[PDB]
Amino acid sequence: AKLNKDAENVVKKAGIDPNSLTDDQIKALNKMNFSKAAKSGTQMTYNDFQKIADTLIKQDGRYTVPFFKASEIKNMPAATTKDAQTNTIEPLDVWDSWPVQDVRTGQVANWNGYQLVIAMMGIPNQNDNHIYLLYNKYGDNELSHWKNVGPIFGYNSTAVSQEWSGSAVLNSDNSIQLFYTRVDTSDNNTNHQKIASATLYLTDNNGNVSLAQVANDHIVFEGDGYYYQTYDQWKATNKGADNIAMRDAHVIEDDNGDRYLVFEASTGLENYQGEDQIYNWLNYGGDDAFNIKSLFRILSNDDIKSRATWANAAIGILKLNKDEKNPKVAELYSPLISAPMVSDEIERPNVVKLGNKYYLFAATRLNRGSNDDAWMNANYAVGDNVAMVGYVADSLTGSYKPLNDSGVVLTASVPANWRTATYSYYAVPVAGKDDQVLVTSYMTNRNGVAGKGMDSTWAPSFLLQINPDNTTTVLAKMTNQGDWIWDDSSENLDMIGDLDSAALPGERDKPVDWDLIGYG
Ligand SMILES: OC[C@H]1O[C@](O)(CO)[C@@H](O)[C@@H]1O
Ligand SMILES: [Ca+2]
Ligand SMILES: [Ca+2]
Repeated sequence: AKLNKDAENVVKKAGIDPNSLTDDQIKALNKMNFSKAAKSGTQMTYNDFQKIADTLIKQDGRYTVPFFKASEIKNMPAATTKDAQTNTIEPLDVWDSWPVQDVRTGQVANWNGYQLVIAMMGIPNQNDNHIYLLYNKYGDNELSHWKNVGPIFGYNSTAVSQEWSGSAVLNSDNSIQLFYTRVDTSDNNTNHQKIASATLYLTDNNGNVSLAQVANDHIVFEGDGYYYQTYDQWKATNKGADNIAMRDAHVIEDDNGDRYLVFEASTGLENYQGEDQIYNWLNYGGDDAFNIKSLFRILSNDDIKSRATWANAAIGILKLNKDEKNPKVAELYSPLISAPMVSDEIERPNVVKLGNKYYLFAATRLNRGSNDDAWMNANYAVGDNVAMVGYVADSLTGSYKPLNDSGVVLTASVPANWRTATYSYYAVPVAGKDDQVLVTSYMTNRNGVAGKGMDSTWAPSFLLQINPDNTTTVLAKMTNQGDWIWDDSSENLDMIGDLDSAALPGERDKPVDWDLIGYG
């Protein structure tokens, strides 16, 4: 019935009369740990997440993904191809994709006059998660000119061993070092994820690129238990509320010759998920009134309490050894970003060097966050809850600080079941500029949610201005679908839509897809 002095201090700083509190509220407040020491890097706080959501709800043009003219959007021809699992030619969903990049600068690599992209594809509504190599003439702006070489790990594949996202760069001899996620589903169909690497040797014969050989395929890392959550840790306590993530490895080398992977994971025992996290003041990150209001809200609702108990998404970093073609872990670090209490999924981490700063971007679905009100309000306002977040550091393993106050960079602008819905935003540098990136993404959500034969395809790309004061601004500068290389000739202002033209006829009267957007 009686507050400790720390708790009475914050209550009073908050303008709350201590007498107004219940016995349960006092008990909650007396458990609060007020230590301000950071454990797993810079945190996305409960306050940050709330602000990201508020920004999405405001639909402010500085951050909204631009409207795309829905009438211009088409399936990717190269996504009609021989399927890795059925061995039959099918119209596939294509989603997460990444270009072969220069390991230092991030620029889309020119390989013998070609640009190369690696992409997740599969038959809508099947478990069919494999990666395919794609190519086009360097600088070419036509979606339909892209060509599918085929599944990197071959035909006769199955759902028992899958490939999820990662990254790709050129080695010294112009072979390709692929980083990807090896997913083994033999332990009761669980998505046992592992960061893996292999070397791709290609050949160039009369306008066609072929995959000659996949060499050195091996597991690089799958978690240590202290910095990053292991499969065994997740399996031990999972009753269905805990996410598992060890994926989306992004390779980057700095000017000291050190090569690193920046990847998606969860924290380990360094700062682990648990109900205790609801009682760490550091996680809240607002003023006293906000923090107290937030604590009571979390404890008032079983689903928010549960999400908070299980949330501990991390963007990890490790240093590799020197061996380009057979990378192994040389050193592990604490997470660059973590979201204990706040979110259990932050995806596709990406580092772009611009000038002498390192910009760390990532995609996230706010409905993987603990604050149900915030993301259910996002859904109600826009029909979706996706975002790109961003941070910036002066060195690769340095302290990352959020952009635009809260870390918000892009916010959803259309309902998740529309043709022009986007996700898996991936920023790529622009030749000759240190203050813009080109944002790529996949368009149309998977598995036919936008209707008959509306496959996931490549979005038109758009420019994002990076300002020197750790802010960003979306530009009204757009390409054709599937353009990875911005230049003067790449602009197609005809692809720009507005509120009205972002929908195909009928889409406005279409029912909500609730499994897609979530509901607390
Ligand atoms: O399909 C799995 C892939 O999709 C993502 O969740 C984003 O769409 C990535 O984190 C992962 O590599
Ligand atoms: Ca978790
Ligand atoms: Ca282009």
